[PDB]
Amino acid sequence: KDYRKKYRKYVRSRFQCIELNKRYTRLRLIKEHSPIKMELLFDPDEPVHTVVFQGAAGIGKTILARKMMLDWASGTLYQDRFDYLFYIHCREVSLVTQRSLGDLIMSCCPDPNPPIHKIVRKPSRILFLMDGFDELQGAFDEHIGPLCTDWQKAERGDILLSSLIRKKLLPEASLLITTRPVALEKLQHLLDHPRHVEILGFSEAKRKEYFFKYFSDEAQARAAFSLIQENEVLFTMCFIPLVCWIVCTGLKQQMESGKSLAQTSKTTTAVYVFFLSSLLCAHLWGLCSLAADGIWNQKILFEESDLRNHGLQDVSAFLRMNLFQKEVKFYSFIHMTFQEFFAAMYYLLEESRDVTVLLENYGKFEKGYLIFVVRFLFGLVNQERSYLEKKLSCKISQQIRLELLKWIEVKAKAKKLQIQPSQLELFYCLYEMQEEDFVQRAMDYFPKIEINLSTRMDHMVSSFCIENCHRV
Ligand SMILES: CC(C)c1cc(Cl)cc(C(C)C)c1NC(=O)NS(=O)(=O)c1cc(C(C)(C)O)co1
Ligand SMILES: Nc1ncnc2c1ncn2[C@@H]1O[C@H](COP(=O)(O)OP(=O)(O)O)[C@@H](O)[C@H]1O
Repeated sequence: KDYRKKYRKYVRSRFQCIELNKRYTRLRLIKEHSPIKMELLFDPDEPVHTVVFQGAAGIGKTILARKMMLDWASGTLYQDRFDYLFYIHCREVSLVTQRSLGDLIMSCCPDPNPPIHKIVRKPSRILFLMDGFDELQGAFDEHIGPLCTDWQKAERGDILLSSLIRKKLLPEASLLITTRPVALEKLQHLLDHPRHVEILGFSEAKRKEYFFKYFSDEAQARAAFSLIQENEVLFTMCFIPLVCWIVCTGLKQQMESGKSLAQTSKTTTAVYVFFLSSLLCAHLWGLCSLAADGIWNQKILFEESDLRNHGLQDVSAFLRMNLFQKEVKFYSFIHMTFQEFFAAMYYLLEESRDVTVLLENYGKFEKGYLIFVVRFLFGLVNQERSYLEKKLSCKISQQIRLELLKWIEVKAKAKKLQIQPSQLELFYCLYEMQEEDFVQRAMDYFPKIEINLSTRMDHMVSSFCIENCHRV
């Protein structure tokens, strides 16, 4: 408790903001994945040592992990349960760099010489918050071994995290892993009696709460939330807190002008393009090269030399303003969905690489699933679909549009080489491309239709596709 006080003081300062935390709006969380309360996550139904939080990209995994850190450090959360909470941001943990569990803990500390032998003294009093398992750069398979049992042994990041997840390293330490549903396949086979919880995002009421927290003027917030209520697609899409942030930020620029507020967006691509147009040109190519470079070479954090290579001298005021975020020399995109957006846009620009190579590594953990790169370029390729359309190549959009139909034809009726794309994921892809002549031709490749509906967003996307396969 001599060091515990010093440590909690650091946690109260580091997790003070989202990157204040007075914008935090309660998230819907469901056990047996039944709404759970955070204090009761580790309380048994024998003791609960591992808790997995599944959650779609932009649902708030990282925000809830930081709110957990801040609340614990304030003395509200797990007051009597944990002496130490270590936040492990997976985006930064090298799977190849040899490190010990000791160095991993020492990196979560303010001072250069922490009492690691004192911290490790009571392992049941430690809770490790592994944030964003899906964000681990490179491959991560079950075959990784031999498993480590020495917290001071330097092993590569994959053996280190595999041993910590399988509860071989500090077996009675508590673990909280947050992941995108896609990556759950890799993780499921390491997990020892996990308690699964599903992050469901905002309710219709807490969607309204977000809008009123964001627009500090009630009169602005009410008029900004009215646009979301009038639009079924935006209302539905807004259970995702990132979508709420994106919509709100765009409606702020539009708010400055005397032009009546209106967002006619019907697809995720159109939402992202509405956001990109609010913050608007010459630096739009360099952003795409940097994003698609990171997608293929597993780079989520971009050093000053990477931006130098991609001609971002420019990123000082323009890109850092709302498209980039400085961290800890080290800059990353506002979100990985935004990285996957520029990665897809890169393919559709008049001067782009081969689209067929991307589809070869779709659903592969190593490449990064590529869910939003594919899903975005289905909507971007859309001939019906901005100021950005002039920059997009009218010609190469048709070349990709034909390759996408050949791919959807293969995935629709083939022995699964990977779990992804699931039939629902293909429906999300098809929802982005709204062209009925494309969507009808694509729906003919489906032998059986699989309803696996979880959210009212899944109902929206799937009902759209099902309607497009009547076949007279
Ligand atoms: C709620 C999901 C479907 C969502 C909807 C929108 Cl409109 C926008 C986004 C991003 C662009 C902000 C996301 N988020 C993810 O799609 N996340 S995910 O992890 O890829 C994923 C894949 C899946 C299924 C489909 C079941 O396979 C679930 O979660
Ligand atoms: N509970 C929340 N309250 C307010 N904003 C939130 C909340 N959860 C997420 N957000 C918004 O979502 C954005 C990114 O969310 P994040 O936690 O990184 O999701 P994930 O890590 O699952 O991809 C934040 O910039 C923020 O504006």
